[PDB]
Amino acid sequence: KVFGRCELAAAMKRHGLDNYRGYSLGNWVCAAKFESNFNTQATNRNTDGSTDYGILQINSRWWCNDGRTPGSRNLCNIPCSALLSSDITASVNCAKKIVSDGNGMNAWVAWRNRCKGTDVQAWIRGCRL
Ligand SMILES: [Cl-]
Ligand SMILES: [Cl-]
Ligand code: NA
Ligand SMILES: [Rh+]
Repeated sequence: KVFGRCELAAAMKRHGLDNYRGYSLGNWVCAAKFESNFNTQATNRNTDGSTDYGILQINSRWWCNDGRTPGSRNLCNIPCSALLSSDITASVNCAKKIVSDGNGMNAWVAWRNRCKGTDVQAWIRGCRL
């Protein structure tokens, strides 16, 4: 599914990301735009053999099992395929574990490089929430 900006903002708010670990909703919408272009089916193969999956490009080296990332963990205890669903539940619940682990949203390189310290409020302008 390719979400609209306000559509994803509303779903992320429903699934409890607004101010989760102190990150306003706009941080999560900005991260999803630059990670996945709001496409739940986005995948990126890394040169290390891991793959990034879904709306928040969650990586198979640590967080999900894809059966093809040798030596990897599965800390969200999910198949990576669950992170590509139209239903953002699995992505959001894993994203909550990632952002809670110590480096906060810096775990998302696109958030660090493109969203962090910017006017992230802009991403929820015009949305019903
Ligand atoms: Cl893909
Ligand atoms: Cl694996
Ligand atoms: Na893995
Ligand atoms: Rh939902």
